[PDB]
Amino acid sequence: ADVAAGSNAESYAVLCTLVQLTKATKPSVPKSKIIDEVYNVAAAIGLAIRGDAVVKNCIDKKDSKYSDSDIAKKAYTERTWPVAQAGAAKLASKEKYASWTRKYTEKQKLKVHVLTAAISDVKQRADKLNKPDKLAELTGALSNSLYGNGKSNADTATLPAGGSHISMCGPADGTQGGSIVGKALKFDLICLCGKQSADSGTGEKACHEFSPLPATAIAENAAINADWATIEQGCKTVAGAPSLTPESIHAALQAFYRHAGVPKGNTRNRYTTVGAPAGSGATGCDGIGGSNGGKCAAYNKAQFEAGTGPYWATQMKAAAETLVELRGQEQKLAALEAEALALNSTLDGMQHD
Amino acid sequence: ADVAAGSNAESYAVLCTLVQLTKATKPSVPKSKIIDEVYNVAAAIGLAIRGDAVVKNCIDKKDSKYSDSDIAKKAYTERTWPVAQAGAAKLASKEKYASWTRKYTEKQKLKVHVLTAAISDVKQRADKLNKPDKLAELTGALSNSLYGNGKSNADTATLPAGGSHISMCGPADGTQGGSIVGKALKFDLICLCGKQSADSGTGEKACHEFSPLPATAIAENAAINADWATIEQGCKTVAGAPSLTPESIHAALQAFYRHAGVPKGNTRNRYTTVGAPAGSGATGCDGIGGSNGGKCAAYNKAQFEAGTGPYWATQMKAAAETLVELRGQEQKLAALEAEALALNSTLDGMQHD
Amino acid sequence: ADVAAGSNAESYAVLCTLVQLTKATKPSVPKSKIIDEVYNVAAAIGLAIRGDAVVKNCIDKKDSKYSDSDIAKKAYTERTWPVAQAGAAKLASKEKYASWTRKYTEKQKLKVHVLTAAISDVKQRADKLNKPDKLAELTGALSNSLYGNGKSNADTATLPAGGSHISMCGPADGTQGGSIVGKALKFDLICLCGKQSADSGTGEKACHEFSPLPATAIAENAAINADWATIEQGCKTVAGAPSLTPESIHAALQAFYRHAGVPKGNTRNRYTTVGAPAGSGATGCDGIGGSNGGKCAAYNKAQFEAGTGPYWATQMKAAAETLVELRGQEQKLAALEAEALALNSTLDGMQHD
Ligand SMILES: *[C@@H]1O[C@H](CO)[C@@H](O[C@@H]2O[C@H](CO)[C@@H](O)[C@H](O)[C@H]2NC(C)=O)[C@H](O)[C@H]1NC(C)=O
Ligand SMILES: *[C@@H]1O[C@H](CO)[C@@H](O[C@@H]2O[C@H](CO)[C@@H](O)[C@H](O)[C@H]2NC(C)=O)[C@H](O)[C@H]1NC(C)=O
Ligand SMILES: *[C@@H]1O[C@H](CO)[C@@H](O[C@@H]2O[C@H](CO)[C@@H](O)[C@H](O)[C@H]2NC(C)=O)[C@H](O)[C@H]1NC(C)=O
Ligand SMILES: [Br-]
Ligand SMILES: [Br-]
Ligand SMILES: [Br-]
Ligand SMILES: [Br-]
Ligand SMILES: [Br-]
Ligand SMILES: [Br-]
Ligand SMILES: [Br-]
Ligand SMILES: [Br-]
Ligand SMILES: [Br-]
Ligand SMILES: [Br-]
Ligand SMILES: [Br-]
Ligand SMILES: [Br-]
Ligand SMILES: [Br-]
Ligand SMILES: [Br-]
Ligand SMILES: [Br-]
Ligand SMILES: [Br-]
Ligand SMILES: [Br-]
Ligand SMILES: [Br-]
Repeated sequence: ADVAAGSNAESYAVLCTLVQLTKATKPSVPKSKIIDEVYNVAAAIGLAIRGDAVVKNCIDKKDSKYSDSDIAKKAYTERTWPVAQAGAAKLASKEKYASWTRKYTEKQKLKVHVLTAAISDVKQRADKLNKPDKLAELTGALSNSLYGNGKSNADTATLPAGGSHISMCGPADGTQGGSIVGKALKFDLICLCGKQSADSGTGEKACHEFSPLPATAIAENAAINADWATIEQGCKTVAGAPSLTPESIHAALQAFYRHAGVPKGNTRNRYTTVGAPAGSGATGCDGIGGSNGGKCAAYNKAQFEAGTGPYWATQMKAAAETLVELRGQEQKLAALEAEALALNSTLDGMQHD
Repeated sequence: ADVAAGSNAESYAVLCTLVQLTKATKPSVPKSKIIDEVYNVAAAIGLAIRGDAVVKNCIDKKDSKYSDSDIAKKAYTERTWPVAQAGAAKLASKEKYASWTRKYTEKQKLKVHVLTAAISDVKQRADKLNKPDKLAELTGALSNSLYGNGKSNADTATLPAGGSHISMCGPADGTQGGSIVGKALKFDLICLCGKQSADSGTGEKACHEFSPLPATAIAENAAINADWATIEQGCKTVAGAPSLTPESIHAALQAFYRHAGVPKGNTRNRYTTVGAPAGSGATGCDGIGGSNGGKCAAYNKAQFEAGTGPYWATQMKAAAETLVELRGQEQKLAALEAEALALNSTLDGMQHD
Repeated sequence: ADVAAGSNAESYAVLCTLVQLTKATKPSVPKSKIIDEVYNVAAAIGLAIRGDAVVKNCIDKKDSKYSDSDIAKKAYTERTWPVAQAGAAKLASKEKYASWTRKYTEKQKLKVHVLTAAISDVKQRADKLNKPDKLAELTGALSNSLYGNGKSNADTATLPAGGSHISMCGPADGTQGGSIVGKALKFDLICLCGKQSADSGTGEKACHEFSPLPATAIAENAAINADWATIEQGCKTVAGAPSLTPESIHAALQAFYRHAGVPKGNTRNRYTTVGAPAGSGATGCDGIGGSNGGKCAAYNKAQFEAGTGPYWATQMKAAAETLVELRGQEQKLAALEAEALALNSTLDGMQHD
């Protein structure tokens, strides 16, 4: 018999909070205008003191790449050529560097270049903070959570060949886990909310009063992307619009853990499972109501207890840690700005001696 | 008929977590004693090297405001006069600046003032971190959450003219939202827990075993502040004392979203609603039990799905972001201290040459 | 009669989230290799300029503790002797300090030592960040949460002398709290899940389908550590593996507050209680089903409302604040690195003059 309409609604809301987290507005990567501006000033000062010949040549060739008549090749390498290019751009714009464009000892020039090289190191370290790019890692963790690692919606359009509804969503063994469950939120929600082959208009509303109803029977090789579209679009109705924050992610995961973790079935023998086992649950998650099966999605008990499953919980935890790191990036940039400005002030004073 | 005692208790606890967050102990604004002390030392050093005449005059006039016989007007402006005032306070206390009070070149004095001006810039930036004041923004977001933006308890003492219990708390249309719901936690809880005009001792306990019972029938122009006092005072009994943290706020919001989001009514057609629709809910949230109305409070489904309602969820999210920013302020001050101390050390060494 | 199997399962999961938080992987203490390396370079530079005699002696005695023929005792004190030791280790390894090992004025040497002393201060402040050690405070808060402050599993092996199941777990007064409840998660879970003296195979499964069943009747002086082992080992099955984060802790506490806070009993008169009061609850938490007692654990209503109980909630909040502080430590170290590197660069340039 069809499972009852609304019988999986609580489970739907719990997983839908996690889905909605993948749709939430993302943060921006912190940036430091101060570090750029200090770097450009130090570049210009460091070039200015090398003499009219290197200055003229560097400006002449500022659009060129480092790759013998050019005197700039003796003062700069491919490594430091971006410095000269930045410095040439300022000195081809300035009267502000007039003090630097006076005369200095070889030693004075040495000490000045210690400071300009140090400022260039700050800029380099500022750039390394987001190598690799943490916004792209965030996006990838969230996409992985929905579809599986490295997968997209289009890659995950069909269920595997050769399994049954039970083997895929929840075996007779109440600790083993469905073969497609705990890999991706999309497949968990297909098991939880999808049409069972004998459903007749009611079981397709186990999770929600969907319109249109899920129409493709969950079975081997089933093409499920239209039903997934309908299922995932309802998540905002039942879980709203939580913010993309580490706070939200860990709150949603602990709710999921307790919701799946309470044992189910009329003998409390269906472990780490969402949805509603019917009767004892002993048949497994067959999608059918009225006997001992049920429309449910079962996780692997041992992975769940160890914190190694579901795989999307690990991706959601990585997303959370990336959000913490992006917050941290802003403070690390502030620290780098403190070093740059201290150096920039010391260098400013040296224009005298 | 009266709705059943306790029939809204779960909804009451969920909203009461958010109420209790507005009563929680607030954080303090981070402060930097180091930056103040470095600023005062640099102020004193910067004044000391300008000569006995400017020093004497600045100390003479340290209590005056910048607004021709005073020689300090040539060495300072209204902008930098606070520097002289800070410096005069130290030099009118010290033998510690004896080294600075020796003789220096015009150039040495120039370079010293580059460093003292840089330290003054650090102090200025330290002060700008809390302009605008983030504790006041926090307080305002929390107050806005309870009463509506810019409103107080006294401003929100009466329900609007011209509406019914249904129009205010939850219309017949199960997606539209009550006209006073989703504006302020106070009015949500008045709809959820308030007396319906025909209640007889039981419906007034829908949310909680209140003593005294809510006594003012929820209807147009109703004066509800005594009932609000009773309702809000019970929140600690059912939601305890969560800490005011961004973690707590986002955890409370995701719980609310799922709690409101599960569809209600015996045909699952009452969307984004808290409390308990009676029967089908089709009558709307009339506060009455036994038929198809119910004592409930309905949010606007489309705003809820978009994350633009309830309006107090947006204020609570702003409160959370302000708490994150106040944490961040402490680290930004540490960075500013690093710049100040580096400069202060460099300046210390210059007392020699 | 035995309480029903599974009748406390929801309460078990809620408390088990907090238990699992104490078993989660801990963070590491942030460290700064940059600050160590800058400190060692400044130590070596600061020693190098003091002359061949102090250099030779310091290296000679680098393994000794500060405690008259040694010339290093005139250049260093017990306070700064670690500096000399660090500096001697470098100068006994280097040709890198060749520039420093040239000739300098007394003034030049003064100014150099201002910078080396400032770098030593950075290192000292870096070390003070984790004095006291925040990882040990974290560990202690989590252990305190489980067992009570300063207690271990072995210290808490037996229930107190002279009380009854009711007096220990939940008195007749539905606001007073059990005498052993709200002190430690371990004793809360013993009250919630332990065997009542007349249980016959079913009541021992109130919380979970334990194997082996809890076997020791909860009564005065009861030796409960074997039953605690079984009870706590099931927590991973029902609450999974939440990460040890401030986000997780505050999310788990707000869930607990609402779960305990909803009033219970058939007249809604059992306040701030977990588990399932039977009938009215008026008998108290006797562990017995079928009448008006029940297998429950009651907190003190007034402490709960004030946020001063349960005592393990305060410890969990301290754990959360320590985790926030350990995150903050990493950013504070970044700031300290900014000061060190700015100073290190300025000192580098002085090798010229
Ligand atoms: C970095 O130091 C430079 C000085 O080299 C600062 O830029 C001077 O600041 C004064 C402000 O009164 C102006 O008169 C000059 O025109 C500025 N430019 C130059 C090239 O000297 C600069 O403000 C410092 N900070 C940053 C972020 O670059
Ligand atoms: C800022 O630098 C000043 C030096 O200008 C430091 O204050 C000297 O420190 C020594 C400590 O041995 C004392 O003998 C002097 O009396 C101090 N005062 C002065 C005016 O020189 C100060 O510690 C540094 N840090 C801060 C926060 O001001
Ligand atoms: C601190 O400053 C020192 C300089 O005193 C830096 O160490 C020199 O850096 C150059 C790199 O081109 C090498 O040729 C030298 O051998 C380095 N060593 C010394 C002793 O001068 C060092 O990199 C700076 N940073 C830290 C963290 O120490
Ligand atoms: Br149905
Ligand atoms: Br986005
Ligand atoms: Br350069
Ligand atoms: Br790279
Ligand atoms: Br089974
Ligand atoms: Br799994
Ligand atoms: Br009733
Ligand atoms: Br306060
Ligand atoms: Br000044
Ligand atoms: Br301002
Ligand atoms: Br309806
Ligand atoms: Br709304
Ligand atoms: Br039973
Ligand atoms: Br560990
Ligand atoms: Br030294
Ligand atoms: Br210490
Ligand atoms: Br009672
Ligand atoms: Br307590």
